[PDB]
Amino acid sequence: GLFEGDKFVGSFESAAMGTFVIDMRSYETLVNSTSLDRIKSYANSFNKYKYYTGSMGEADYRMACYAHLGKALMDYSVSRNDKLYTPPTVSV
Amino acid sequence: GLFEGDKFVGSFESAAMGTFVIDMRSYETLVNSTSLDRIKSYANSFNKYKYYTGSMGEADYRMACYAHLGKALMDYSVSRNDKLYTPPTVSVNSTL
Repeated sequence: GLFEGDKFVGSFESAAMGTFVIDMRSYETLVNSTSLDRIKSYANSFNKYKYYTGSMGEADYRMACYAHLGKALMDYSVSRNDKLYTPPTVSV
Repeated sequence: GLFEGDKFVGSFESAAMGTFVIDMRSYETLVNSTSLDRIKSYANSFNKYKYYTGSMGEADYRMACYAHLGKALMDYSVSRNDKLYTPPTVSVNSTL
């Protein structure tokens, strides 16, 4: 689960695939358990996955998600706007 | 990654996600390590996984892969035409 009671508790990995609001408290939680360096890296691969088109091998589904959560967190850090996170659409 | 040297060596699972040519040698390999019964089953879930309801979790994709490789193998068994296998095509889109 992403929550335990009323506060966000997910890892970056679970989170990346779930639905939750990025606010100062969830952000605080993630950054402090991942932290900022991995997140930045994940964020980097965002263009690589913003419109990822083609076959995924293993592996890639996960990275897509990690990449999107990554960017979302980086955007939040820049402009402190609470915003809802949901995983990207992966369709055939 | 599906290859000792020059010959195919992948499991059904790795293979299902990778790129390789289905020919009599890779077919022989897979059938003899999976075998024909699981493959047939996987093959059966194919139509489901052709016109899927968009996304389609992690999960779902893995299966679509197994299903996809499954059918390819069954087709090859029927008509022995060497054919390239690649995992199924996807689109990834954001969601605000």
